[PDB]
This record gives sequence, C-alpha cells and structure tokens, in this order.
Amino acid sequence: MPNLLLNPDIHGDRIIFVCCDDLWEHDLKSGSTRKIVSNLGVINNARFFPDGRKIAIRVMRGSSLNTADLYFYNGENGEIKRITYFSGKSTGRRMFTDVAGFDPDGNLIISTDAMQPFSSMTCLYRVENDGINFVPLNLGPATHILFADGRRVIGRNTFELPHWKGYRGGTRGKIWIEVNSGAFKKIVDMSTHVSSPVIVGHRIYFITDIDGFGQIYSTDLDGKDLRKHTSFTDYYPRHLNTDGRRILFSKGGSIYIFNPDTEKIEKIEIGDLESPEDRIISIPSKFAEDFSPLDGDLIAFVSRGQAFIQDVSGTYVLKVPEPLRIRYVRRGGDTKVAFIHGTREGDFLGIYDYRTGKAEKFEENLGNVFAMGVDRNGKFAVVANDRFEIMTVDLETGKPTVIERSREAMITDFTISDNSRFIAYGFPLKHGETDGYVMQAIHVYDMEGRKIFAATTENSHDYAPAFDADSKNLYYLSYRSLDPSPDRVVLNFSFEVVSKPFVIPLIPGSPNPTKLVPRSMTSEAGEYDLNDMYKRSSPINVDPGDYRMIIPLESSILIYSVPVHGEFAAYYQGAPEKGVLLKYDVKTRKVTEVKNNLTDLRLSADRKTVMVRKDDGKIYTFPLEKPEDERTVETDKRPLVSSIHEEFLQMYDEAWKLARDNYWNEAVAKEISERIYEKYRNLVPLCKTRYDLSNVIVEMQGEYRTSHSYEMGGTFTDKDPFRSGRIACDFKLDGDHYVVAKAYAGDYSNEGEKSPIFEYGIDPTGYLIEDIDGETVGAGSNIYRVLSEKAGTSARIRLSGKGGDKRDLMIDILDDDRFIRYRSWVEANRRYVHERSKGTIGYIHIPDMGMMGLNEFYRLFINESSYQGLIVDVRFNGGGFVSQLIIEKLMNKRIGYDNPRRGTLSPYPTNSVRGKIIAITNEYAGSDGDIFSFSFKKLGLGKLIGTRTWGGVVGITPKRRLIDGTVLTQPEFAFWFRDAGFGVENYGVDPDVEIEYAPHDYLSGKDPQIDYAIDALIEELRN
Amino acid sequence: SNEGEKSPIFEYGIDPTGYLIEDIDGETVGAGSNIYRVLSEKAGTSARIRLSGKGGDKRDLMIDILDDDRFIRYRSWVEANRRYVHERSKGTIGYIHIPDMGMMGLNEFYRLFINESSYQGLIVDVRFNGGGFVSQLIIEKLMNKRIGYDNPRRGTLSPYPTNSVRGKIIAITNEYAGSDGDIFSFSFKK
Amino acid sequence: APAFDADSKNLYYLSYRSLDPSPDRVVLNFSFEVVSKPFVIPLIPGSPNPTKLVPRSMTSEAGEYDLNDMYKRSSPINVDPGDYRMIIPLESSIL
Amino acid sequence: APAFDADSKNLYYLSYRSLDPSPDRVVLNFSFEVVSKPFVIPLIPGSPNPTKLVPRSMTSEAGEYDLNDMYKRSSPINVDPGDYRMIIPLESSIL
Amino acid sequence: SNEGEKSPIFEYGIDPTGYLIEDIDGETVGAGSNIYRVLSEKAGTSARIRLSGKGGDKRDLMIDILDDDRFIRYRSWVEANRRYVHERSKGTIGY
Repeated sequence: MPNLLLNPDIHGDRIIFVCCDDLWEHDLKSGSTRKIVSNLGVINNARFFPDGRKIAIRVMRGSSLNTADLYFYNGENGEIKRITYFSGKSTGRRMFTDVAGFDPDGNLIISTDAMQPFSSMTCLYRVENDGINFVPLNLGPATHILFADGRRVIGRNTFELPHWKGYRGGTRGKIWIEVNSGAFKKIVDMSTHVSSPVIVGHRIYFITDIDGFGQIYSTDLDGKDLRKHTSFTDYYPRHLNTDGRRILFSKGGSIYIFNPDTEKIEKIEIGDLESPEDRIISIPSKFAEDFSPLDGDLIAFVSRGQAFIQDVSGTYVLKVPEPLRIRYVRRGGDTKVAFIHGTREGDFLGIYDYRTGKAEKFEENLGNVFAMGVDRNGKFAVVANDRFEIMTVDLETGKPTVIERSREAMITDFTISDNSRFIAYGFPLKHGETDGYVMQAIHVYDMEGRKIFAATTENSHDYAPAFDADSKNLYYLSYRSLDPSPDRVVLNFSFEVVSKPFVIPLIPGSPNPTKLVPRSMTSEAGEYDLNDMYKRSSPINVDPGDYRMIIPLESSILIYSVPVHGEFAAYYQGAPEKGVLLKYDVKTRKVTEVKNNLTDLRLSADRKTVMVRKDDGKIYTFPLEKPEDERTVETDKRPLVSSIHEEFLQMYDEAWKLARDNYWNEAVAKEISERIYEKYRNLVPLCKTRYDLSNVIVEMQGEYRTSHSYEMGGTFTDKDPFRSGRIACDFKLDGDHYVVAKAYAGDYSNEGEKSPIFEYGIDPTGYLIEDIDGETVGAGSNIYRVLSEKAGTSARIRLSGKGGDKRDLMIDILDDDRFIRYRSWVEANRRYVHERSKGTIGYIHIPDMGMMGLNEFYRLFINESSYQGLIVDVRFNGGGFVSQLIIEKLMNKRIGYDNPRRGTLSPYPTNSVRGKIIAITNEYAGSDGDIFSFSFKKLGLGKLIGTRTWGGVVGITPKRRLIDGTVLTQPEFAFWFRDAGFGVENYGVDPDVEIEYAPHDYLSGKDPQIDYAIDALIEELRN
Repeated sequence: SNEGEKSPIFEYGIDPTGYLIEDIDGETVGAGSNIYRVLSEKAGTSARIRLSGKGGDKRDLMIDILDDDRFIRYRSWVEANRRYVHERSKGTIGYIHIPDMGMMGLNEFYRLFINESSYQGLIVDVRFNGGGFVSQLIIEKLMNKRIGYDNPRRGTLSPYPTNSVRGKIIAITNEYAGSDGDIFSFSFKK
Repeated sequence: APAFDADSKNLYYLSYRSLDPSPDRVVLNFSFEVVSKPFVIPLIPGSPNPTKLVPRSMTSEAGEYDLNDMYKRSSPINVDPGDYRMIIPLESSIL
Repeated sequence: APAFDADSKNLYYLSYRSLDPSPDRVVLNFSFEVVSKPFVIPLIPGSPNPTKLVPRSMTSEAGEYDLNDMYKRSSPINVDPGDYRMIIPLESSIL
Repeated sequence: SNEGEKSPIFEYGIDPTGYLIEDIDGETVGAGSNIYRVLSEKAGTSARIRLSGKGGDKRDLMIDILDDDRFIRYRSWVEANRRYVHERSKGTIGY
C-alpha cells in the first residue's frame, strides 16, 4: 500500500516531500525516509533555504483550506515556528501566500496578496527578523523570483495548473529577466502555460505542455534555444525544484530526479510510508442533507451518503441498510420509506421498511435524479431527472412511466393529490429555441385516463402547486402581479413584490373557496373536469409579496414568505435566504406570523407536523396546530461511521461521472472520460487524506482542457482557519518601533472603507505604534502576531506622533481589510484620473461581474458618467454574470436635455454617458470579464487598453456536491460570439492597444495602463 | 391566469358569450328594464345573475359586480392584437403594447417583452400612450444587440444579452401618444 | 434626515450608501432596494460613536467642538440596512 | 405504593432503593434523605418501559400476560430521586 | 429491582446468556467484525440488536448501549459473593 508522494525539493542528497499532508525527508545516501513535521494542517509546499539548514513551509488551515500562512522548520534543533500572520486567502487553483525564492544574501522572498486590493496581486516581499518586518520588492505581481548573475528572474503566474491542461489564455505563466539594473525584458512567452521555473547553470528549466502533454523544457537566460528533455506519457510532471545542480519533481505520485548534465531521469525508491486508520467517525450534522418527517413523530435524514430513521432526540437511531450514496429519503408508508440510491451507473429507486428491516431496490435506472416524492397511499413515487422528465414509478413493480418531458429545464416542482389521482407540476417551456426567458406553467396529470391538462397559461412563472386535503382545489403561486418598486439610488425599477397565490376549483361551477360565497347561494355538485381549468383560476386576497410555498388547510392557508433583501451575503458568503411562515385566516382574511428566521420547511404527509431549518442552522419540528411546542432535532448523539478508501473510491467515480455528464460538448465527453478513467482511478488507492484525493481528482478534471473545472468546499482538515488582525494600515519597522507607513481610506462617509482609527479624529499616518493591550510591539515584538491574537475584538492601542501628541484608543481589530484596501485603491485612481485629465475625465472600476461588481459600478457611475470622457477599468475583474447589465448602461446615447425654469439641465437618458469611453483590462480579467472585454470592442463603445484576458468562457451551474460537501464544477455552458464563435475560450480577448505593465513599471511607481487610457482620451477629446 | 383580466363569470367555468341575461338579484332586465342601471345599483357587491344559454342550459350565479372594467378591456385588446400579429405573421412576429410611460407602461411592456422579444421581428405599439417618464428605460432595452449565445450540455440556447430583441423592430404611434410618449417616438427613429 | 441628540454632541443622519443589490423576480435585473443606513458624527473629536457602547473608563473624554473634517469621523450605527426616512436619537434608544 | 395504568399493562411503584447520602450540617453524619424513585414493570414480556418512549415501529408488540420473573424486567422512570409517597400513571403524564 | 445493576437486555424479558449476537444496527459482528468497536460507535444511544438463541428463538431489540458498566459488574460481584456465603454457610453467615 504505497502513498501518493508530491511537491518535492532537493539539497545535496537530501530530498523533502509531502506525504499525507505532512512533510517528509529522504536521504538518497542512506535511503532512509522520516517525517520531519506534521499536525500543522495541510502542507503543500516546502523549500530548503540556500544553506539547507532551515526550511520554509506553506500550510493551509480551515475545513476547506481557505486560509494559509508560512512556517520555518529548523532541522538543527527541530524548532518549528510560524512566520506570517496574514491568513492569506487560498483556493486549490490559486494557493497564494507562498515562498517565491531566496535572494543572494539568502533571505526569504515571499509572494502574497495579503495586503493588496486583489488576490491576483501577489506581491514580493523580503522577510526579515522571521516575520517582524516585510520589505516590498515593488516588482509587481509574481509567483517566483530567481537570481542569476546578479540579475532577477521574475516568473509571473508560474504556478501549476493541473485543472486546465492546454491552457493558452492571457493568464499563462510567462518569464521576465532584468537586463539593466532596473530594466526588464520578457524572455519566455509561449502559447502555453509555463510553470515551476528553475535555474541550473545558465539555463532556465520549466514545465509546459506545448506539445500536447506535460514535459520539462529549458532555455538560456535570454529565452532562446528551447529544449525538450522529457517525453512523459503517463502523468504530467509538477513542482520542479533544484539546489543548483540536480532537479527534483513529482509525477503520478512518485518523486523523480532529473540530471541536467546527463539528461537522465531517475525515480526515487521510497516505498510505504504511512497508512492511517481507514475506519473514520464524522459528525452527522456537518454533512446533513434531506431532513424529512415520518409517521410516529420519527424523522429521516441523509448525511455523507448514508440515510437514517430516528426519533427527534437522536437516541433511537436506525441506519438504512444500503451502501454508499442514498441521495433522497421520503415517507413511504406507516413504517416504510422510499429512497434514491446512486451508483456509477445512475440512480435507482428503493424501499425500506424500518419495522421489519426488509429493504428492496428496483433495477430501473432512473438516470440522474434530483427530486422524489411518494403518494400518500404509497402506491407510486414521482421522480424528476436531468433528462427533464417527470415520471411515476410503481412502488410494487418498480415500473416507471414518463408523464412528460420538458426541453428547457428539470421538472422538480411537483405535488400529488391526497387521493393519489392528480399530479401537478411546474412545466418549464419556451415559445422558441432562442428565447431569453424560460416560462413555467403548471400542468396536471390525471392518473385516470393518463392525460395532461394545462392549469395555467404559458405567459409567466407559475409554481409551488398544492392540492387541498379533499382534492377539490389546486392552489399555486405566480409571479404575475406586476407592480414596479423604485431603485433608491439609480433611476431604475424592478419587480420585487409580485408574487401572488391563486386557486383553481377542479369541479366547474364551484367557486374560489377563499371567496366565502355562501354555500346556499351556490349550485354544488359536478364531477371532476380538468379542461380549460386555467379559465377558472382565481387569486386569493393576499397582498403580493415574495412567496415560495402555499399550504391550504381547513380554515387557513400557510404561506412561506421571503422579505426583500440584498444578495451580497448569499452570493459571496453562502448566507442562507431568510423566510417567515405566514398564516392567512380565510374567514377574516387576517395574516399573522407563525415562525420567522427560517431557511427551509418540510410538511408532514398528513399536514400535522412541520419541520424547519432556521438561520441558526439547526432543525426543528413542531405541531402545525401549536407551533409553540417546538423541538430541536438532534442528530449527533450517534457518530457517522465510514471507510476512507470506500468513500474516496465513491467520490472519484462521482467526480468522474459528473465531469462527463455535464461537459458542454457531449460528443467529446464520451471520448475524454473513457480515456482518463483508469489512469486516475488507479491513483485513488494511494490517497490517504482528502488533500491526496484532491490532487488526483483535479488532475483528471484538467484532462477536459476547458476552463471552470473547479473543486470547492469539502473538509480537508479539522484545523481552525488561520487568523489575521487588521486595522487597514501598513507597517514599517523604523529602528526599534513600528510606524504607520500608510492608513487606508476610500469614501470616508461610506461604511467599512477606512482604518477604524479615523473614527477617533486622527489620521494615524506617520504615527508610531507603542503597544497593543499593554504589549509593546516593534523590534523584538511581531505586531502581526499580536494583532492576530486580537482579531475580532477592540484592543487598547497606544500611538505616538512626531511631537508631543500621544493617543490611547480602543480600536476595533478587524479580521480582514481587503475591501478597505480596494476602495482606497479605486478612490486613489479616481483622484489621479481627475488630476491628470484636469477634471475632464471620469473613472469607474468593476472588480467582478457579481453583486460586488454591480455595487461598485453604480457606486461611481452616478458621479463619474458626466465628464467629457470616461475610463472603465475592468482589470482583475473576477467574472460573474452582470456584464450585460453594465454594457446596457454604457450603451446609452445622450440625445437631449430637460431645461428647467430653475436648476440645471437634466440629460436624457439619465443613465447616459456624456462623452468618450475607453476601457482597461488585463490577464486577471476573465469569464464574464472576457465577455465584457470582447463586447466593449464588438459594440464599438470605445477602445480597449491593456493585455489579453484570462480566456475562460465556458460557464458552470453546479447542482450536486460530493458526500463530504465538496462542490465540483463542470464547464457546462459554452459561450459563443457571433463572428468569433467559441474562439474566446482558451485564448481571451486582445485589446486595441496592448500596454504591458512591466516589472520596471512597478519599480518606478507608474501605471502605464491607466496613464495611456488617460492620455489616449485627452487626445480623443481634442476634437 | 393573470389577476383581474376577465369577466368574473369565467370563474364559474363558462364563457357567457351568447348567453341571455334573464335577471339580476331577482329583477328582470331587458326591453323594459335598463341593465346598466341595475348593474350600477349593485356595483361593489355580488349579485345573483340568471343566465340562459342556447339550448336548455341555465345558470344561477353570484357574480362580483365591478366598479370598473377598463383594465380587463385593455388587456383583452392587447391579447387580441397579439394573436392577430402571430397569426398574420405566421408565427414570425411578436407584439408589445405600451399604454403609458408610468408604472402601467413598465408592467405591460415587460409582461409581453419576456414572451415576445424572440420572434424574427417585433412590433412595439405605443398608440394611445399616455406618457410619463420611463421611455428611456424601455428604449435602453430595445437597444440591446444580441451578440452571443450560451450553449448548454442540456436544454436550449440562451441569448446574450438575455434582454435583447432577436430581430427587426417596428413601432406604431398615433395622435393619442404624447409627452414622454412623444419622446419615445422621436428617439425610436433617431 | 439630519438629527442632533438632546445634548447637542452628536449628529445622526441617514444615507443611501449601503449598496447591496436585490434581484427582480420577473426580469433579469437588480436594484438597490434596502440600502438605507443611519450614521453618526461626534461633534467633539476623540469621542466615539455613542451607539458603540465604548466603556467610558476606556475613553479619554473632554475636547472642544471642532466641526473640521467631521466626515472623516463618521461612523455607522449597527442597524440592518432598509429604507429609512427619519432618525430620532433618544437617551437610550433611537427611533 | 403500587399502581396499575388504566390499560392494566404496566405496574408502577416506588422504592427507597436509590441510595445516595446527604451530609448532616452540624455533626459528622450522613443519611438517606432523597432516595425515593419510581419504577415500572411491563406485565407483558418484551414490551418496554413505557416512559422510555421507544418508537412503536421499533418494538415487536403482542405477547400474553406473564407475571413470572417480572422483577427481572423492572425499569426505573427518569424522575429525580426525592421522597415520594404516591404515583399515579396517566395517559401522557405521571402524578 | 435496583437501578443500573443489570444488562439493559433484562428489561426486555430475557436473559441473553448463551445467546448469539448476530448484528448491531444492521452490521454483522463476529469472526471478521469486531463487536467492541461496533459497540464503541454506539455508546450513549439505543441500537437495534439481533440475537439468536439455542433453538428457534430470535430477538430484535432496541438496546441502550451504555458508556460504562463497572457499577453493574461490581454489584454483580458483590451479590455473587453474598449468595456464595449464604450457600457455603448453610444460611448461618451474612456478607
């Protein structure tokens, strides 16, 4: 049982590497292997210092490894020590805050976006006094820095890209070298991505797949004389590292050595190192899914692919006897439950009787199932799959029967009448193939006659169908009550409260039951007649709002309501959507609140019990008759038990099937998936930790050679994330004291855009920081670590000014200050533009195409769109989906003015840009950023300035997570431009004028890209 | 399926077209009894109406007597023009009417825009437009140029921008469109 | 909506500055619906946002009125964003 | 203090068996002050302590009366020890 | 009759002595399945246990899996000595 070895480094005969997230060292001379450091979190990079005495180490913490910092390991005394307290953000595809290289004097040079407004701005800093102080090199963003013959070699974006084989975009790794003490030239710029540069003698060795597979290459210090030294065909090589003589790298889980002298490649024999306990225990609540009420006050829930039946308190628990990946569980009878069991072949329906203990699985492959329900009488189930079909499956014969198939989207919103006769469901549809909007109408399936009837017209979005207990009326919701609500900042309007409930009596002539028409004044009788039932529809007298569920009861109607709210937290922090359960009394039309702070709600079969998940993340149950008697559902009394290797195998198969099933190009998907299956599946057995599995899965993902093949979330370590204390200030160690080199502030009047010290009436710039909470900081006291220990609280800080000014303040020590640094950066650019343009040009920055993007665009658009010219900066734009909404605003042409008796002219449109526009972009702008870039040119809004963009336009919409919570993304939506086709993918968008941002440009403190945009416009504005 | 867009009689499962109205709240209406006056006296309440169909069909229903039905008549006029345009264009042309440039204008524009903007051609009818101030907002939408498409592994093509008209546009106006309605007409051409 | 507190030591007011978009439920659109937030400005430099509840013994009081650069001293009060039209600072509460 | 429930399926009773000493506050001495605890015996073997709330679907019911070795089946009810003199089992509560 | 002095199985009316333990919570225990570990993963909860007796007797019970059983083992020891002393002394000596 061998391990997956990775990311090595070498020094003489000593080789260090990563195994089981820990650091190991192997002496080639003796052949002995020993673990030199563990239990620090997940280590992914280790680098010997020049003299090979000390070792710089990068480690990640946080369940998803989203934070990272650096440590030093002293092999002499076995001393471990943390060096950085930045808690740098990190993702598998961008594991920033790392070792960049070492300088002539042997000092460590780190790369980190810790104190920068953007994660792509990983600057170089020379560490001093083991972290006490960081001196910036000012060479701009870079991943590696080597020193050859007294001149610096800068590797930009040179980290590995296992998730994207064949990358050829604008963000590809390139190499630059100094030619004149402060003058740099780009020497290595190939069509493909260059990673892990190293220097042996006078040759730069690096890795690329320009020939169709990962191989080691090399060039002279001029980037000339390209040579290919390997011809690997099994697994891509990664992580080159050298001591100046021999080169070391990893490939397919094994460590290898490459001798530049002989060009010989030798595998190092290390053998079995560590095989931890396979049988693990996990907290069921941490991987909980599908909570549903059963009869007898019992509950069912799915966790980590296992399903359980238990009493509320979690004292009496029964695990459903079925192997891995039960996706859904639903009440099937008195003591029976129906469930969906997924395998590598697909999903299947099964039944389990927790009383007798009998379990039966049907062989019918239902495809990939995303919704499942069972009729109250337990005779059939209703299933929806990614084939866009809704079907019934006889719970006795297992025989399925497709009811209808949508060609637009899945039919996951359905309900079954209590008498099991009708099935109402939201049917997605479009009038034409290229419609921009998918409508949804409610269809009803009559089991008797097996015929489909339209309950609503196809003009809007109807949903949440629900039958009353007596199966006589069909209630549902629609977003049809159009009424616009005004935007409070921009001249705009949107539909915010247009949700309204409706009902359809199934028996013609029978009135809307909520209308209370006297029974003696209505001619009852009549048989079921589902024809033209949309013509009979009637709304219920409930104010429009934003409803998600309607539950008709004897004398009242429950309605799930979601208050109008901002999207920022959900979009970026996974914050849940908060709702409230409202009760509408039919008799008095009075509405009351039943429960608030909800995020989810399940209803009992008999409508007597309600299960809810609240914003606190806990599950509760309560009688719909007396919501006061609410009980908390407990699930962690009993531990979750599993086998690592069994789960690892199950996960790989699922990650592999998902990548195949959701790849945008079906044709290509079959070939690719079959070609890479075994190759990577074979490495799974070497995996012992979650990280190990990740290296394998990501490599197999990269085989699709398409953008957006990600790995997010999941649990990799039980280590709490690293902490960092910030006050939006930069520090410089001057002598024995720290001095506030810079204090950031964007718009002073906005919330969260300035050092918390400004609220005290002073600008801390040039002030000396004496001590924090009584602890002196400076020469022998790391201020970063101290802030780190105070993060999230207010500590007394003592400041000294140049004179007799001293301050004693209780300052809020933030956990982060990136947004502050960003808004400071933008506002700095804004002033600069106004200054250089002499008040004739305006400036707007767009950080991404999501909610942050909308915020910042308009935040400045309302003040900056009326200058003679306008600069739209989309550099570092992280993508999203609102580019089209911004373009729309930019496209507005000013064609008139309102002339008031008093006041000034009002331009028409109000949202029209007054003059000339120019846009700036770069290699860090991508996805929806690529689209904006391309669009800006295509629609002739103005010139595009900067460098080629990222080149990733194959979108994603993940809808399944692995049993451990991991969210993998598959490039499912390929964007196609008229005239350019799918050409943007894997290339990017070229600007009208390419303006490089060189290492010597950062050294001089000039932004040639913004300078050009400013000048180019001053020229255009002449006439 | 929309709220307040039809004769309240439709909620009883029948189309009253061609039916005879015998009486309202027990009072016979006809040659010797003004039905408009009777309805006026019942406005805002539900009255028992006796209807007779051609044959033996008879109906006795409690009907909500509205104080106004302009909006129902309007939406019906709109839907009629819509079917007519689809029919005469053989399914190639879409239709949208904008009654004014206020909150109603915004409602009706989007009500049909989400369903009518992806035909080969589009008729934007602003006849009788009563004005307001949202002309600029609607123009901004019509100005979107479709320049791309997302291609999914499953499902149909999604146009980009989502809010872009697929093909050719034509606008109809009359002497009853005015104010912001004038500005829209002038801008459409400009 | 500016408003001074009874002792004339702080100036409270409202702003439509807390940008955060809300989604249109029918059309692909977003708009700023709940972006109103109250702020406070102590008229005497060094004095903290009264709603922060900074212990009196941990604050160096005193100071004369100084309306210069008071915008730099501005601080938000911990109320969820919404659509507010008036703020009335009282002794131990705010309407 | 024996007491049968209404359906005559369980026998509830009290016992001074929960030995736990309480300290004298004046002299070095201890005494059993709160050692009374209620118990229950299901008259039908296999049937569980009703107060335990074992899900019905997880219990194999049925069974005829069998008073043999019923002390072996005795089970305590989750009430804090004290000094009880009577127990009255009701439908969903015990006095 | 005391609280906490016997296998929780006695509450179901049978003495598990000589019974075979088939499985616990659906998991088969025995030759290739460590029961000590299975129990460990159930500590503090009630788990369905399947027992087989010598004949046709088979039991399916929700048993309370304790975190400790020392006191039970202890009280069993003491009572065994008690009986032994009575027996060997022919009822003349107490313990």
